[PDB]
Amino acid sequence: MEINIGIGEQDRAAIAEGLSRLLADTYTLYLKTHNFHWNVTGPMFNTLHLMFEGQYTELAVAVDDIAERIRALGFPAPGTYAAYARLSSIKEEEGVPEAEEMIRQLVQGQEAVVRTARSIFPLLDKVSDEPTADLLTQRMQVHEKTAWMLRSLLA
Amino acid sequence: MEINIGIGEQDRAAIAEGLSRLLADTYTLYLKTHNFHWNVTGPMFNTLHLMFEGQYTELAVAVDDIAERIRALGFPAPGTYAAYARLSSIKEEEGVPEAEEMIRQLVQGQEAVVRTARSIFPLLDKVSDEPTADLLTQRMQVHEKTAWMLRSLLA
Amino acid sequence: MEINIGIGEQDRAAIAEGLSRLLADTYTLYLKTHNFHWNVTGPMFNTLHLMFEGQYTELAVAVDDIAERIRALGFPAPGTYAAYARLSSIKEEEGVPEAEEMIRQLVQGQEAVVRTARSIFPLLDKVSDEPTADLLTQRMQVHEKTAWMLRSLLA
Amino acid sequence: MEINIGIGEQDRAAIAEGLSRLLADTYTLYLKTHNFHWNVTGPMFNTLHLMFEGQYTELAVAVDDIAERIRALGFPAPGTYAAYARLSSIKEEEGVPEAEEMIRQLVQGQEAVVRTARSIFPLLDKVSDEPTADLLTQRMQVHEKTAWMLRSLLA
Amino acid sequence: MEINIGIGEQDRAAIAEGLSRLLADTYTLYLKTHNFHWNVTGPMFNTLHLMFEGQYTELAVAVDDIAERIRALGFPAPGTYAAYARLSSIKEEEGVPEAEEMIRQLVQGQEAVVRTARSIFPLLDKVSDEPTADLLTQRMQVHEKTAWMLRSLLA
Amino acid sequence: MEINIGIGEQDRAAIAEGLSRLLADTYTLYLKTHNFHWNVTGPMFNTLHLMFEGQYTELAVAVDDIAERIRALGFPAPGTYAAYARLSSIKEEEGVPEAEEMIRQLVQGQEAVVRTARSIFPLLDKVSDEPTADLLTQRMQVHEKTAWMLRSLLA
Amino acid sequence: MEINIGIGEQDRAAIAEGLSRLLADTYTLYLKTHNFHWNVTGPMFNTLHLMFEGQYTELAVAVDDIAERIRALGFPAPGTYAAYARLSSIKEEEGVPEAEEMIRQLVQGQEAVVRTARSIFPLLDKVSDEPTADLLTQRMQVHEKTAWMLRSLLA
Amino acid sequence: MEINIGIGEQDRAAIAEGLSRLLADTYTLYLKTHNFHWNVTGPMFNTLHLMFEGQYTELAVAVDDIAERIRALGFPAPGTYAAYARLSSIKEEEGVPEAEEMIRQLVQGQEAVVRTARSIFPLLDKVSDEPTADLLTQRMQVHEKTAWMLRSLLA
Amino acid sequence: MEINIGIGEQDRAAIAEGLSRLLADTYTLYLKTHNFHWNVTGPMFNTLHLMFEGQYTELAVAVDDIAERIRALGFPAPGTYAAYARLSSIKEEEGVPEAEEMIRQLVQGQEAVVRTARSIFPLLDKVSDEPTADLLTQRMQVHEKTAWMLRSLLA
Amino acid sequence: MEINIGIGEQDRAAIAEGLSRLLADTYTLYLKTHNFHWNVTGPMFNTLHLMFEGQYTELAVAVDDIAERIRALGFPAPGTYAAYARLSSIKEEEGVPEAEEMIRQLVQGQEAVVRTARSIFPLLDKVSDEPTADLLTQRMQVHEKTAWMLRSLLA
Amino acid sequence: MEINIGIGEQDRAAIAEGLSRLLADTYTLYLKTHNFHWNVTGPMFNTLHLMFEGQYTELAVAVDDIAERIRALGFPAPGTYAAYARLSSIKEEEGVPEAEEMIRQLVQGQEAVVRTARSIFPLLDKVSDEPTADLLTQRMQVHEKTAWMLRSLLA
Amino acid sequence: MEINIGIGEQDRAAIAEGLSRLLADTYTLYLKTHNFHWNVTGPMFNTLHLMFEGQYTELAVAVDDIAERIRALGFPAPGTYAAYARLSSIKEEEGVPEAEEMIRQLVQGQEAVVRTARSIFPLLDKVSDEPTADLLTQRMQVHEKTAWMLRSLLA
Repeated sequence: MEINIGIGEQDRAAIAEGLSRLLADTYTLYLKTHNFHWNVTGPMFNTLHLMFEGQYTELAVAVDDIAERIRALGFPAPGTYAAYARLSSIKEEEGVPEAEEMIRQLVQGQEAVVRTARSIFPLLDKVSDEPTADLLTQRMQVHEKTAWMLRSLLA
Repeated sequence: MEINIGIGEQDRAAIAEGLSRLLADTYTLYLKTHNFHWNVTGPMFNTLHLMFEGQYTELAVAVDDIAERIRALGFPAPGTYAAYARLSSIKEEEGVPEAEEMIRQLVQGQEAVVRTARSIFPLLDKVSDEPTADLLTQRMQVHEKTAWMLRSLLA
Repeated sequence: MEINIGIGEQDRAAIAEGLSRLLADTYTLYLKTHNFHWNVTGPMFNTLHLMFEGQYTELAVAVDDIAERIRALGFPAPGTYAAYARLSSIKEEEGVPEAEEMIRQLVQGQEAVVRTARSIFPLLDKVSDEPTADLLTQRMQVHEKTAWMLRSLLA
Repeated sequence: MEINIGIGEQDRAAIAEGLSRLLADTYTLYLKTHNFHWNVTGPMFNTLHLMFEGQYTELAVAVDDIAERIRALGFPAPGTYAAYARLSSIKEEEGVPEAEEMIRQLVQGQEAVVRTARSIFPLLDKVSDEPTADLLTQRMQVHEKTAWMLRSLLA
Repeated sequence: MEINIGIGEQDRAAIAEGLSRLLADTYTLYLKTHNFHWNVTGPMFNTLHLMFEGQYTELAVAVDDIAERIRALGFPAPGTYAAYARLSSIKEEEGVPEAEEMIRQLVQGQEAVVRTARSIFPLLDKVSDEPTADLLTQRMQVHEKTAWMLRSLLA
Repeated sequence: MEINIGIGEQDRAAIAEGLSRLLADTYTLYLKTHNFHWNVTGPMFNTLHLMFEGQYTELAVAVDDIAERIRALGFPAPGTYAAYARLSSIKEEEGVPEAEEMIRQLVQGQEAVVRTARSIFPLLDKVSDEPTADLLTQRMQVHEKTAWMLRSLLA
Repeated sequence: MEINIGIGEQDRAAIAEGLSRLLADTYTLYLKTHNFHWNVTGPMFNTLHLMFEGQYTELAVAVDDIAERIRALGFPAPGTYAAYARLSSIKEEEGVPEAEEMIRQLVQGQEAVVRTARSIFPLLDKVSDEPTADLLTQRMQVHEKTAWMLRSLLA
Repeated sequence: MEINIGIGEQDRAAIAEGLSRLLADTYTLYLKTHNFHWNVTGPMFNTLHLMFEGQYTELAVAVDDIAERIRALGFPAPGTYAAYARLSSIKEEEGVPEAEEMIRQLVQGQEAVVRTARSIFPLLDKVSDEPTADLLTQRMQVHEKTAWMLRSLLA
Repeated sequence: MEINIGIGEQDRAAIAEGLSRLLADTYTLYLKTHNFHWNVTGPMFNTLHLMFEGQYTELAVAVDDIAERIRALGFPAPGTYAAYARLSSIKEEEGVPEAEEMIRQLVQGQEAVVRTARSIFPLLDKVSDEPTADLLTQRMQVHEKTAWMLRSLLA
Repeated sequence: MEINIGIGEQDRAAIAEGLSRLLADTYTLYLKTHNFHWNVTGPMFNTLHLMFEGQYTELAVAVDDIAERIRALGFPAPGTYAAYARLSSIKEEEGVPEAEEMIRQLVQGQEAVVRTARSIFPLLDKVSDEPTADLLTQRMQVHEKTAWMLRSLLA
Repeated sequence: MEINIGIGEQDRAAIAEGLSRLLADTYTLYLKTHNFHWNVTGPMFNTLHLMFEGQYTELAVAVDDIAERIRALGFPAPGTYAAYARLSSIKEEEGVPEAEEMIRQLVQGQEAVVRTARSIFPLLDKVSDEPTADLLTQRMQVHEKTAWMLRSLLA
Repeated sequence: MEINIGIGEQDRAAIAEGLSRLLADTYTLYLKTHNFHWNVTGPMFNTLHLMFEGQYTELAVAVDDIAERIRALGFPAPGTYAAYARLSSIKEEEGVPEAEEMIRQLVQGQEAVVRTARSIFPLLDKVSDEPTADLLTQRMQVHEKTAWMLRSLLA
């Protein structure tokens, strides 16, 4: 069946490309936070184990919201290590850093996701894709809130 | 008591007219989804019975949200067979189609509501009615997602 | 697959014809109660807004219960504006009446549906259909309770 | 301690005999549906595994209800293989049918239970035992609804 | 506002009279059960304390269901020590019986309400009050089940 | 087994006598409030029906708490229409008054229970019984709050 | 840590300034609604006590959402009587008005917050801060709906 | 599809054979427990009625666990009166024992299922089937706990 | 309607005057704790953010309990910035102090509320008001527990 | 940080010393009840196993409430076998008594805790500590209710 | 702090190496199950979307249980694309297979993970690590159940 | 009644002796953790107060599982300060250690319970008591997981 939601094929494919990067960054942050949750140590273990659990639990939902938006625009949602590594703008971390470096990286992750989100809006201004704009707007709100809480731990 | 929400009377009347149409399309789709939930048969009875239940349940909430916005703008919400049939752009189905054709009509229902939502946006760009704009955007998001799920059944 | 529930096909069609009138009446009362919920104003707004919401919530379920009984007898459940307008004995209200008149029209609604339920018990006395009789009895119980609560407001 | 619930020893013993058969048929249908739940296969596995789960879960509650009604009349509830075999009018399936055949057997089982229920009403239209009559009506309504949904799968 | 439910004044008044006696018996049983809940002692304290709690908590809900049927019929529901003492057929226990005598009196209290409900049916066999008939049926069901669990303890 | 809770037997019998009068007054208000819930009419039906429901639901818990203190003191809790009529200081309403009169009677009822509770403190100053004193205090708190809400309706 | 969320310091500070005024108006409406909840009397006590409870409960959540947006932007959230009095545009009520005047002031309060939200959009017109714009939009949605329900009581 | 879980076809069938005797004993215990729940009488009625309910409720879930493991092993789960009467080692009981006898038989029932579970372990010590060994362990745990509770009643 | 709860008008006005200061202190501590929740930073952000949330959430319930006690005494509850600034003994914090200093101030706030509560008991000793005494006792219990938890952080 | 709750240090130490003895008696009673829970046998096993579970579950919360008041008073709460053996006035049972003797010991233990609580009131009359007095009063209420329930079993 | 759990460091690092491959396999099957949930199409969309959702949601919890057993053994848990790509015996799928092939790959996945788990039992035999043994037994049980449900769709 | 569960008297008594040691260490760790919950102070008060609460809460369910295993084996469960002091290997702490020392001591406690569990495996692998073996395995999993979380704070 045809897709007649008021956005053309070329435009939907361009939007699904931007959301593919958003999905990649969000998944990479998800896995990193999940990593730090398991591996953080030190006097802040109890509070960071719990904080990081709240964050990756939220990001597991966020990846679903973004993948389902791509599917609604008529495109397959990427979902492999290789696809995400190619699309992610987020530097992975292969070691076990100190808790304060874990905080600092999670802050930069949040702001990396915000950067990818903002990069997509210019595309949307020419088109009218109002649902996608609102998904970006919600992801931005969540990540900027999480950044304040994470960096507060460092002031 | 006068209404001072930052939008004048003529303009609030025009937005309510547009949302009256949205309300009529959403109600007409609700009743058709409800109709197909009762009447669908075949090997996909169970899966479509359940699927259309989730959709008409969602749409019953949506008709309240659209009608409450009309009231917040200062106008009565339409609510009769005669008013919805006059205002609706959705084609009614008086018979009992095959399951696949039920699916196909409900895809075009989703897209018909999105088209009605898109037609109201020029009016909000000339004024500023940000709450109504967000309402339209949430409806488009729901309908576009439901359209992907429905037509995936037809691949 | 044939139907062997101890009621013949033309006898089940007769029961379904009456249930289709009960359904059309129940669904017209649903949408009118829903209408009045949105549209009532005045000093009784809070209490009536809430009272009508409880009623139309109950009636969205009753609509399903009646429709599924039609399907259990082996006939399609009607589900369109034209079908309900044809089969309904409840006259719609196309405008916005004062709250006391809304109350009055809904009392008479309740008593209308009780009449239609009662119009079916002759048929069931000839044809033994004890589940359908229980359904009619439950609808009468609810509509009579509701008429008491409604008319208590006018005493 | 004596029993004075308005129904004499002889009649309670009769109604109890009917319910003993209703119980045996409901329990036989219970185990058959449970069987088919575990054992069904093919591309409708997800649907039928779930549908038959809901039915056997309901039927577990039904056997309790029926057994307690027998205890209220003042007689023991049958509850052994030998007693259910002898009292049952539903034949069990000792092998593993194909999915469509499982459906057909379950439809027929619903109808067998409905038949056993009617067989009890005459015993009641002579006496006055309105609680037992309501129990049969409820069982009849559940099994006829289930019959519709099961047979809808074979259209 | 006139009451138009298909029963009409003097019939409704007779049924209300019947239901008033059922309410008085039910409230009288509710209080006696409450009383025995507080006051029972001996090695069966815990199980009877809890069992009579289940019963009076149920009866508290039943007095509401009965009262509201009197009101849907259009008559005031009785609610004083004098109205109930006049209308009730249960003998009140002003002292503190042994546990086995409490059980025995509660059994007879159940059969007292069934007996009062049976008294009322003939008058429905004339009028076609199906909701009231269904209320009487549910109360007979509960008291008959409760009689079995109570007298089981004496065996 | 003997009772050794720091209060002699005739002193516990005097406290229990005072609490029996409190139970009788609270039960009488329970049933009067319950009566008025069923029977109130007028434009305040919905709000008084609901307000009186909250009150009798709370009072049903109160009668259990008071009865159980009598039992903890080693004396039986009264629980018959005759004992409560002998013990209570509140008068029942045998008719159906207007809603404003219903409100006024319930105000005076709360204030009557407060007085009965006050009347027991001189005893408790002679006899140390801190749990009972806290029970009286809690009932005084509830009835004074409830008096405020009721009498606000009359301002 | 630096804050890199795609908005510069001086724009973040100007936006936090506007949100501080929104927070002040929202907290002042919170306390006013809370006050009226406690203090309202007359025949509408029950429905207005409840309605204002719903509003102040919602506003308590809203002040957290607004304050946390100011924090996410990197500035302190104001939280004292003096700071809110300085920034607020709502006129406080030091007495206890009649119920209808309470409703009227709460309508004007809703319209006051909406007005303050609007005054911030031209500054998000220069810098792109979509999360803040969606917050304002949600607050406008809530207050325009609440104004409808409040005004309706005065019709 | 090939079943490739590291157990050979003949070994799985011998495991399934063992599990099938377990299922038969559990199901026979389930129905005997259910039966005794319905039929026990005397002073211990409430405590045993409830005790056996918790037991049969647990057993209803165990039969599902056993059956699903047989299917995980690639074999049909048995599900008839005949297949269970043949595989079960549990003396069925066709009358109504005194409560002490009922408790005794249920104790032997527990130990019988334990004996059957132990009889499968030699087979398990020659084949790597750790999940099946875990299922036997959990069943042995439940039945030995239940044995203690039931025989404590006879101390 | 006249208030007859056993306390004269001027004696109630004096109790209400003391509870009005307790309310202003409790409310000022509410806003300060809320303020500190939003604005605290450093390595104890997560733990203090959460702890202060639990506190301001509790205090919001407390201000309702105190304000309802004033209404039960027959006087209006204060509820403005100017009333609370006038009646409060707790000074507000207009800046953003260090985490340690926030903790210290909240310890001192708890202790200030205990002194205001304590200050009211001499009036209650002259005027019997046991409910108010219980209210003050409960606030003292909570603030003393909270003070332990806060000052433990500084050991 | 200093403690200023209006009680001097040696006076708090005296209250804490009383509460430490209450804690030790509550904990000793907790473990004894827990032990009897596990070990009781005979025809009352089901009812006493459950009753004792209710009791030890309540006492576990009590030991927390008592310990936290000691901490609010500024002193360490005891918690070792040696500390409780020293401070406790309740003797432990090293064996396994007959059920009737378990009930007796638990009655005695309830009354033992009441006595320990009573004994702290002279101190509280000389130094004002209203929270602790309330705690003692609640403990006395709970243990007096429990002693009624327990000793009713021995009548 | 040193680790003294009865398992030397050499043996712990070897169990950790095994558990890391299990984690990498469990994670890869997690993301692949997640990927197919978003991307499956055709007439089995509803049933598979849901069935896969249930699978990856379970798998998300399994990766936590596994990573945390690694931590309890005292080693870091891998958590990056490179580490899982390196350790994973599960084969990536970079495109969009037909529904039947998705089912096929997921059966393979379940079996691969059972393979990795079985591979580790030698170490736990040599050692005694009963907690890790129980984790592998639980994963094998889950994945063998899932393979049954998946492959049943293809029968 | 005899005990026949596949293990002889002498063998079970030996298992009950080792589980008595396990119950004593587990109860001793429970009280010690509970003590440290009340008594810990310093900047980690909040996280340790909460972490120790989750642990003592878990252990309270453990001692029930161990005591009931002993009962199922046919032996009385030990339950006194002297019994546990005799059988326990945990060193009791009579002081109030600094927070870091409390953590260290609870680590050692976890490891101590593991030791007692391991010591039981040689027995029972001479018998075949798999329920007991699985009980030991569950406790080892919890204590080893908890030991990781505790020692992470000391890193």
